[PDB]
Amino acid sequence: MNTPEHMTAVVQRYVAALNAGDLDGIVALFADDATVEDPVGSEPRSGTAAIREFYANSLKLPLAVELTQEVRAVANEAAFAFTVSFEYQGRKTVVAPIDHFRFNGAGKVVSMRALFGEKNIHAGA
Amino acid sequence: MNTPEHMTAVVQRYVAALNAGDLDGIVALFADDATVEDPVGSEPRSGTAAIREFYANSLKLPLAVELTQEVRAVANEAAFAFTVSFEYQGRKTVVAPIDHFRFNGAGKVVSMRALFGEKNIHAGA
Repeated sequence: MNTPEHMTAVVQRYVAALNAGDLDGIVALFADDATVEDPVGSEPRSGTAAIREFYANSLKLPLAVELTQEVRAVANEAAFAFTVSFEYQGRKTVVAPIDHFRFNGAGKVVSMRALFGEKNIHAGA
Repeated sequence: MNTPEHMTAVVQRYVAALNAGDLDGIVALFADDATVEDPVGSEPRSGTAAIREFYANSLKLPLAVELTQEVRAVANEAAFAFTVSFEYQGRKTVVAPIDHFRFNGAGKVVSMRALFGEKNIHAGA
């Protein structure tokens, strides 16, 4: 029923790839017809095309994600929480959204939805 | 409407209702035909019968749930992380499951699901 090592490992490899800016790879990370939602209720994308479109418009910003908690892998599920370092307009900020990925088939992510709150961000300079 | 302020507040009320171990209350909190899906295993139950039945069989354990992180109120759904204090006759253990459920701004929860795991469990003396 999906392992935490494989799942979590995927999340890890994904994070790295993310910081690497590997869109193609990141895309290959999950299904090809999967649906990503970042942040939330902000028009979810579907298909390596969309997934890439978003992930791209996202990376568009020079940020650095890093784990500061852990991952919540369960029934073909993997809901982990990570931080996002980004600074703009002489204003630094660090978010801590939660990525919720659901694997299907056996270990293929076809659905990905994040969870970011207002108090999940910490501005500063 | 929909906000993290009201949503979170609701989450808080629920937790309290949880710790207090008030099925009648917790039940009166969310819908009456809602569906509970906690922790995991792909087996959600609908109705105050299955709901209460579970929440009861759960509370059956003298534990004390309490937040120790934050709440992620997004997508008309609150997704926070809390801990659960419980001892095993001489032993001690504390879990840190994630509560994620959807509802209408006001506490109109008709669907809820948690996400736990072994790593979420922290044994000890």
